[PDB]
Amino acid sequence: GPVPSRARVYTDVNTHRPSEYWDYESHVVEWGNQDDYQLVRKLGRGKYSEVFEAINITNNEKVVVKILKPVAAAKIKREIKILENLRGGPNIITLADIVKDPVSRTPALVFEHVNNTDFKQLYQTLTDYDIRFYMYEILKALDYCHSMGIMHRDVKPHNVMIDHEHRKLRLIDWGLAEFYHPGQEYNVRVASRYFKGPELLVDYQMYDYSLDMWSLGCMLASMIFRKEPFFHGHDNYDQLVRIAKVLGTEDLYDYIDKYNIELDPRFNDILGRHSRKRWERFVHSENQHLVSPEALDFLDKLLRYDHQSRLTAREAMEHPYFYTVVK
Ligand SMILES: CCc1ccccc1-c1c(Cl)cc(CNCCc2nc3ccccc3[nH]2)cc1Cl
Ligand SMILES: Cc1ccc(O)c(C(=O)O)c1
Repeated sequence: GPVPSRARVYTDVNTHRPSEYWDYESHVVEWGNQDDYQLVRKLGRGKYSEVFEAINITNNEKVVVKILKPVAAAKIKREIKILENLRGGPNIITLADIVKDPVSRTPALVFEHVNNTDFKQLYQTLTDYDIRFYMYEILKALDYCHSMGIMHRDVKPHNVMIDHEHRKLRLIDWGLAEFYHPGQEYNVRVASRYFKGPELLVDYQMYDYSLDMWSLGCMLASMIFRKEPFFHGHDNYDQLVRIAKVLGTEDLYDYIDKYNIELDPRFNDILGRHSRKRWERFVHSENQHLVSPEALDFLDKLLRYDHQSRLTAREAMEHPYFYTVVK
C-alpha cells in the first residue's frame, strides 16, 4: 500500500509537550458571559459559522464574534485548544473569549477586531515590496503554528486579515486546523479547491505542515501573476490536471511512484502528458512590476508535488525574495 511519510521538521513537538497540550477532547472550556457582547452587524456566513462585528460593552472595544453552526459545534474543543495554544504567537488571531450564544445554543468565539483594508484594494494595489512584506508576516504565523505542532489546513486569502494602514496581518479561522502526529492519516477533504495540495488531490492521507506551504505558493502565484486563482480547477479532479499543465506530468508520476500512490483511474482519460513549464511563461506587461527572479525561484520551491521537497516556513524566511523587506 502507500509508503508512510513524516514531516522533516517539528515531528516531535506533540511528543515533547504534555498530553493536555494536544488532547483537545480532555480540555474543559471556561465559559464567559454572552451579555458582555453586543452584536452590531453580520459580516458573513460560511458553511461552518456566522461571523459578526460586535462591541465588548465591558471595555467599549470592537470585537468579532463567530457563532458556530451545529455541524461545526462538535469539533469546537479542537479549534478552542488550538487558539489557546497559539494565543500571543506572531500574527495569530487572538481568541478573547468563548460564550454560549443564547439563540443558536452553540459556542460563540470572540476575537480581537482587525480594521481590515478592503480585499479588492489590497489585491489591486499592494506593491512588489508590500507583497514580500506580507508574505514574510504570513511565514511568521506559519512557522509559529508548525513549531507548535499545528497545521492550519485552510491557508487562503479569505483567512488572512490585513490592516494595511497599521501594516498588521492576522491568520484567522483555525476551524480546520489539526495537531500534527507522525504517522497519523488525516482527512483529505480540507482546504478550498484552488489551494488544495497535490497530496489531497491524489488522496494521500499521511500529510503534514507542508500542505500549508503549497497553499501559500498558490496565493503568491495568484498575486504576482495577476491570475485569480492560479490553478483554476472546475472540480477536484480537474484541479490536479490544472496543476499538471504547469508542473508537468512526469514529476507527478515521480511523486505518486515515490509514495506508491495509485491515481484514481478516472485520471487516465483527463491527465494527458504535459511538460513542466518555465515560470517566465506567466510573465506579461501587466504583472512584470510584481515579478523578479527571486519571486520565481521562491515560488518554484513552494509549488512542488513532493510535500517532503517544499521549503519549510523557517527556510522560506531566509530566501532572497525577502532580503528587501525591512526587518
Ligand atoms: C491574494 C493573496 C495575497 C498574496 C500575497 C500578499 C497578500 C495577499 C492577500 C491579499 Cl491581496 C488580500 C488579503 C485580504 N483578505 C481578507 C480576508 C478577510 N477579511 C475579512 C473580514 C471580515 C471577516 C472575515 C474576513 N476575511 C489577504 C492576503 Cl494574504
Ligand atoms: C477576527 C476574525 C474574523 C472572522 C473569522 O472568521 C475569524 C475566525 O474564524 O477566527 C476571526
